[PDB]
Amino acid sequence: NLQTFELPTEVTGCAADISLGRALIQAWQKDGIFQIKTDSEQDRKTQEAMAASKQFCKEPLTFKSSCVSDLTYSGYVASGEEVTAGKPDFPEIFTVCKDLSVGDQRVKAGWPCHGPVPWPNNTYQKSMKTFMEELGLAGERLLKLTALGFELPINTFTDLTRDGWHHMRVLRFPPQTSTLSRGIGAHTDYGLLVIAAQDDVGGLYIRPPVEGEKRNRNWLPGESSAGMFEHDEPWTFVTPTPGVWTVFPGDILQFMTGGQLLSTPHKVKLNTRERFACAYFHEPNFEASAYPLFEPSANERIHYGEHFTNMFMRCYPDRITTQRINKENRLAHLEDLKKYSDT
Ligand SMILES: O=C(O)CCC(=O)C(=O)O
Ligand SMILES: [Mn+2]
Ligand SMILES: [Mn+2]
Repeated sequence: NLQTFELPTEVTGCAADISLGRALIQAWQKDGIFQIKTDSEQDRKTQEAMAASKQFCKEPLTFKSSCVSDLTYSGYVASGEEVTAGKPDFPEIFTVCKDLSVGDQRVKAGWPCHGPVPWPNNTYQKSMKTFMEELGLAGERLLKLTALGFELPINTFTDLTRDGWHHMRVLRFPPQTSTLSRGIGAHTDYGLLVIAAQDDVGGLYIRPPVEGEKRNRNWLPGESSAGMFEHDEPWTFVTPTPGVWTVFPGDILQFMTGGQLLSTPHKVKLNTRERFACAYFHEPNFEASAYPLFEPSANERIHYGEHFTNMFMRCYPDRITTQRINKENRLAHLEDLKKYSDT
């Protein structure tokens, strides 16, 4: 039912790249999502990542809970700690942020959220790193095609995503265990571009754009999208399909395009067996600021590092990472890093 596209290995800006970019935009504007074909290596790396996740989630909770850091938000989040629209969600999550050693200048300087991933083991680490490298190559192709489809300079988005704050939620949803099956409530993702992968079980639903339907700007405090539309059609079931990933826009793409793209609402229904999935977020650099592309006189911005840091401090207010940000006033580094820049 969803449209499927094959991305070229390199995007150069030829007229055929532009036509493809236009078709991607159209598919987002019609369906809110599309599929991209994966080759055998991309597929193999996806399956290996799922298998490492399955093996890790079988480890005792005492061990899983130890995969945490007071420097980065990377690591384990137990089920029931995350909340959407006020109702706790069901998946357990391992978040992979940029994996920076304590010798990296940003970690040495104590920038908020910067630090080494607390990996469960080296085998899990290698599976996730090599999967995320392929996801990143796809994200860059997608962002060049999107710029081209809007008749923007080819590097409009990728200039912001150099050394971008790419990160991935590695998710396991439990089987249904009662009448309740809302695994994650309706929400939109806070980032730029989302690439999603899943096993064969099934449970992700997305909402296409709806003519005449008002959508909130979820990056603004007084316009949360959480919970909206949850019990009203249309919700498109994202059918597990071999040999594809799916792609949809996040809040920052809605912001930059002034709503010409909408951040795709999505939710997860628990299945009668456990379900593994990965949600990859291809993001601006921690120091980059998103801006409105088509309203040049608009002064509003989204400073990405501030956006991410505030989000994660609110989501995990008791995590050791948040406590150390507060104890050491790490937010002050964000203020400092903008001091002498051209706004
Ligand atoms: O891909 C999925 O299963 C949903 C994950 C999701 O919506 C999220 O992590 O924000
Ligand atoms: Mn999401
Ligand atoms: Mn969150």
